[PDB]
Amino acid sequence: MRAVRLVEIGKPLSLQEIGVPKPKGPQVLIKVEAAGVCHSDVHMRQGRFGNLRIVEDLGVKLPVTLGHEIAGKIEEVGDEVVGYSKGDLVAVNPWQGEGNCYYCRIGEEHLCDSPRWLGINFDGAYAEYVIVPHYKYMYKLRRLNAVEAAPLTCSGITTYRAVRKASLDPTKTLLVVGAGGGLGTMAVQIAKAVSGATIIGVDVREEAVEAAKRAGADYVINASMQDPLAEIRRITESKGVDAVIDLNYSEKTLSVYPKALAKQGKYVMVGLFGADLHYHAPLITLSEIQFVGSLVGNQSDFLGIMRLAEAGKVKPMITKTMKLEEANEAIDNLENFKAIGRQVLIP
Amino acid sequence: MRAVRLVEIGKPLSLQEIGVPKPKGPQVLIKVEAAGVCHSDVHMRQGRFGNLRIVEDLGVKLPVTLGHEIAGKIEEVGDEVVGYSKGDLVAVNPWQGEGNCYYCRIGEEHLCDSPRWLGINFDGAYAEYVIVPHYKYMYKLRRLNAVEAAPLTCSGITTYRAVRKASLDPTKTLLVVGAGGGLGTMAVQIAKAVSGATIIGVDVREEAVEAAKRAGADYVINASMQDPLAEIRRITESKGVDAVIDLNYSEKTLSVYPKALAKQGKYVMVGLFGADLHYHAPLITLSEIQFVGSLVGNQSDFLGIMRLAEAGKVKPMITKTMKLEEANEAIDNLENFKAIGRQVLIP
Amino acid sequence: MRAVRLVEIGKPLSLQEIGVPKPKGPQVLIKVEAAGVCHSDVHMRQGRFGNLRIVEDLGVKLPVTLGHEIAGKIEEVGDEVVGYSKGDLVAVNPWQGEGNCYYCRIGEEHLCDSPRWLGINFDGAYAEYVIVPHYKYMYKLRRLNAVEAAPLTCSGITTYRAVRKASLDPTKTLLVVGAGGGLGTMAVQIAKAVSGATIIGVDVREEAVEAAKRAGADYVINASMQDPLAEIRRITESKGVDAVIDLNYSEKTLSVYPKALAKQGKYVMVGLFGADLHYHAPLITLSEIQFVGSLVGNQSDFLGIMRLAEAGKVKPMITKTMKLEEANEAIDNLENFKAIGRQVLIP
Amino acid sequence: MRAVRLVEIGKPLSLQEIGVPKPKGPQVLIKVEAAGVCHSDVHMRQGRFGNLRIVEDLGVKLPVTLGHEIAGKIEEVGDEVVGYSKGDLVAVNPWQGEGNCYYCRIGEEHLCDSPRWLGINFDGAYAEYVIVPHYKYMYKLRRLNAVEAAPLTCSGITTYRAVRKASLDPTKTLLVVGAGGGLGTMAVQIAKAVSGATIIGVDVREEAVEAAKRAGADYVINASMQDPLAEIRRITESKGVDAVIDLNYSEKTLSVYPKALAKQGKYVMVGLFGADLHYHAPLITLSEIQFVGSLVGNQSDFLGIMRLAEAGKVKPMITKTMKLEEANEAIDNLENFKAIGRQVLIP
Ligand SMILES: [Zn+2]
Ligand SMILES: [Zn+2]
Ligand SMILES: [Zn+2]
Ligand SMILES: [Zn+2]
Ligand SMILES: [Zn+2]
Ligand SMILES: [Zn+2]
Ligand SMILES: [Zn+2]
Ligand SMILES: [Zn+2]
Repeated sequence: MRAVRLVEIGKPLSLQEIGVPKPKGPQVLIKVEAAGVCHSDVHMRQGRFGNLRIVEDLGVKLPVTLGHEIAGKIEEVGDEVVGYSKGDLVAVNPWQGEGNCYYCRIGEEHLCDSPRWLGINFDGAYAEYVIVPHYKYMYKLRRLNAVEAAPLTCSGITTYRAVRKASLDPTKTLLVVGAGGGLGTMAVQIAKAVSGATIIGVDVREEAVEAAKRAGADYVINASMQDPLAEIRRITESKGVDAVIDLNYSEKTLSVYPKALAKQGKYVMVGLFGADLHYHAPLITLSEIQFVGSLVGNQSDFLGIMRLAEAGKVKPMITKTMKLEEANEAIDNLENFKAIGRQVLIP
Repeated sequence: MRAVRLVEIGKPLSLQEIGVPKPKGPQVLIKVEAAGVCHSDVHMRQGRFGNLRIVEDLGVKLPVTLGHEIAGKIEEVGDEVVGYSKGDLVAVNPWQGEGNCYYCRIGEEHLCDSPRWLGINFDGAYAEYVIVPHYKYMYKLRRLNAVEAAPLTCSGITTYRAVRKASLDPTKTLLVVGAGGGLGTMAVQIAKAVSGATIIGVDVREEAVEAAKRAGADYVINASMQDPLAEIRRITESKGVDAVIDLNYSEKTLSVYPKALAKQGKYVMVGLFGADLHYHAPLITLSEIQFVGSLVGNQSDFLGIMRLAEAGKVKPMITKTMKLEEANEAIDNLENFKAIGRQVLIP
Repeated sequence: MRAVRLVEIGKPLSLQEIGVPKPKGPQVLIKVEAAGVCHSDVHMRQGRFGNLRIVEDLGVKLPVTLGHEIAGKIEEVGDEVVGYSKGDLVAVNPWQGEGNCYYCRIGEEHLCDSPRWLGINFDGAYAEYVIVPHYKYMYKLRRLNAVEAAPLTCSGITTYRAVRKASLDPTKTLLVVGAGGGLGTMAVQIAKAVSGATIIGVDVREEAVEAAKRAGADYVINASMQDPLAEIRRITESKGVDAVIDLNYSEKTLSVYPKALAKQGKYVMVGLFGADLHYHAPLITLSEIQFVGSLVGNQSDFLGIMRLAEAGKVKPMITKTMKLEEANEAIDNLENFKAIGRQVLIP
Repeated sequence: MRAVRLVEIGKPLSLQEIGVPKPKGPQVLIKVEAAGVCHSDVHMRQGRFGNLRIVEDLGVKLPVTLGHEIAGKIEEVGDEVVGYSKGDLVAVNPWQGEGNCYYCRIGEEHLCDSPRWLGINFDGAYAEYVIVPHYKYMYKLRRLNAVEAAPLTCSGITTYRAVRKASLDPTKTLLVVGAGGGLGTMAVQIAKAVSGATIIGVDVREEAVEAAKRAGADYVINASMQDPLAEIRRITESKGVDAVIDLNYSEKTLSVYPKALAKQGKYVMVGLFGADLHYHAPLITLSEIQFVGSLVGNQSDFLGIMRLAEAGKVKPMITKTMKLEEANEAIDNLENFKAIGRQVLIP
């Protein structure tokens, strides 16, 4: 099969012809129909995963096949696989744990001490076939097709968990920074579909602000025009928001929006963008605010988002299909910020 | 009656002879038997409450009578008071709310938009009598005497809530910074009495380290000798602690102990000590750690700690009784760090 | 003013001309614009409140003015009232606590040891004016008018809390029994607006089944035609529902629907309909199911539902306005089951 | 190896000489050093597991080797096993799931749709060796020896989870029925070690009542002498208990103790004893009480109890060691109620 792999750090990804794995035990072999590409892949091609080294820190034995956003048809199964048949359309949770550690025993597999992340330190979906270590990490698609589901295994589960960490309910108000972007609109849809909270979205361009409203935001704010903090104080009547979800934060967002927090407000940070949180401790203690990290998600999170998307209660991202061979080009577009919607490869 | 009050910011507290209030409605009049003094009172005499102004920010109309740590005998009751009689020994929750705001409706009275904090922006226990706005904020003492209960209305409820915000359970490990101090040993006792978690205490002097163990710490660390972080990694087998409770933190503690955090670990900050939290955002997101503020506590917290202390399940602080007239002297001792145990005035 | 009151148990309610109360302290005087009537009022006119005696058990000193569903204009305020002015349109939470007991201290006011329930053991809204003990129990209306808000202080807060006790999330499925009735459709709307869960509604007539779907049910079942349990097993693929909310249950519902429960499923019982729960203990233990009671709700619940209704995220019940003088007639209609929608009196 | 197995329902267990399994993949082979026997084994020898049929309902292919309480030395490992070596002393969690179903994905493995329960529908510890499907279900012993740990894999995890379902905290009071028995004292120790709640134990004989106090109960009640309900009302000052944990309940306990429940109280039912819960629905709704089932527990529960026992924070049951050959005799003793403490076989 064809495979686009990270052969040498720095250089561009290399197309190779390698053997097709034979699944044993609980393993499943998927014929890839959709392989999502996100900004994470820019870092990956560099050797890092958010200021790390898939090589030094995550023990990768180059080359590895990228592609952590996976959907496709079951091609073959090991003899321990139960509940799935050749031909089933499935999406795959790539954030897998080994089972024995603390995080795996308490149901936080994605935080496993020895992660098995498909597309990051295990061969991924940038190929005609990919091996799924255990069939339990799959979800049968009935409403969505591969292209629509694949991005959900990453952006879907990520914003789903962030909304959860926002501890929302009908009595609260949520601020989504960058609400007009791909991640942002996903967050808005998920918040509206599951919390009942009042949703405020803020973005910089007009199209974005428009998109956030379409996604279901109760209030939208163009930071280019009005003062975000002033508008939030107006809308919340000076209380502030009970939660902020800052998707792919920056030095900017982190220096601004924490000021919008209401007492007991939670500032949920997502993404690996290199920035530092500077903040006056006494402020944190007086207001009982909280800064909380969030990355990808667990089996429960995956189950939840897939259930929402298959229910139609949440809508597929704007995607742009491309060829397996255009992998580098797709990553370049993200590295240059010229990417249309979510780019998905079709082997 | 005699009252020691904050007449003029900066100057020392002034002894005055003023009228004894007559309780109406749900109000209760207490004859003060114990008036605790804590570092908070140092700031108070300065006009601030953790980088604030009881004058400008908290609307105080000087003079105010200090004393937010209150225990005593019921002297008289308004005609709406139910369930308490003249002569009852009670401790008092000073962190009162008005009832109508968000925080009051959700049971977080202490975070009320228009707080009624006895001893801070309402006359307190530095007097022979003090008025309690509503009888619901009291707890009848049966096992403890005034001197033993008074500190619990502040240090007791404060560490009780911090332990709660640490989200502990038997499968987790907790690090208490400054575990040998007054607050610190309180935290250790409360953690051991209610969480089942493994408790690690760290302090700087040997007596302190000894005190933390007596308080019930499973492990104690003298940071003066060994490397705290190395020892924690050993004890936790490299996982890190699931929670840190940093009582009266500093630039030091905040720059050191967050490194001991395990994934999903919570760093609970308490106290108003002027310092800033500097930390690399990507680290927060990868590890899903959380920085959480905590100040005083609510009716549930007060109820919980009082119930623990009256049960003997938690022990009274080391106290040092003094006279109402030695108020300034008592605050000076704290301002100079020469204070023995918790100083309590006895009008 | 005119007042329709319970003068003598058994007999019909009596119209009287009595004095208008003068609010003192935190009290508020409301000019009633909407006084809802629900089946609860049938029992009330009998002397009971769900197999009780407002007389013997709830200490009523007949006569009492009924009307626990209250909305109206502020006519006057005591001198302690803050944040509301003469003329404001408000809805009122009648399930008030005294403040001092366990339930009041932990934020469950409605379960207070010495309840102050307006319209049940305190004079209610069946009059031109009604006194609200404390202004904190109000919510300013901006979108809804009195008639639309009044029912929410009872059916709204009740189903809101039941949905909460159902512990729903996107990964779960909820069964609402009687989903076509007034309460039922309220439950469906609230579930859809705040949980993200898949919602299954079951009712007996076709109009009802239709109404449940309009309310937003994902699946509806006419028990008159198909087998409820078979259909649920189909829809849930044999798992069963994670929660059932049985509004105004009966011997029937209780003997049928608990069979639809999935493991760890919660059966939420609402209403005072006289029936007994019979069930095989071993079944409960093997499946870890739970039977949970729920009645009215607390300040947080009230806040949540009012916030949803004012947001439009939940819609007003079908109401039928009547005159204060038609009180008995309105209760008769419920006692005979000929009542149109929710009947609201307009003094 | 020797194995005592359920060859034919009804008849007594049969000693056989069968092959020793060879572990592959993540499997581990344990040399059994302790095989606990509990009342569950009485039902097992009958063909049922709490009104079921390991044959018809749980798909057993007789014969099966009993023994769901397992501790021992690692004899051999499959080539996928990580983190354990030949010779390690471990205890084993027998309540295993397959991974793919709802319950497995949300971290409730023990409620798996296709359970793998060692000693019940998979060969167990009544033998010289037993195969553990996956190494993640183990816990390395350092403080406890096999005999002390083995019972914890059942009675330990069971009461640990029940205490959890009791939702206790310092402000609450817990009633443990049968507090003097083996399970009962385990519950008391766990409650005291992890909740901070006031603990009331009730039992029938004096020795038992004495044992409950030793286990750490704050209050004990001999139902043979005093009226349980009267005493509870006294102790709780008429509030009632916030939770009851009824271990191996009966028609008796279920008809009595639910009356001790305080509002919002949880009645936690454990065990498969054949009885029905009869209770007046209106009572449940007015008081918001809850009836909750509980059986065994999950990986988190197992982790928690093992962590408590290895910490010494909870003490080993009173055990009585016997020989693998005395299996039937041991089950007979339980079937006749003449068993000393917890009987453990030593192959
Ligand atoms: Zn991605
Ligand atoms: Zn792991
Ligand atoms: Zn203090
Ligand atoms: Zn307030
Ligand atoms: Zn009503
Ligand atoms: Zn109360
Ligand atoms: Zn057992
Ligand atoms: Zn399963």
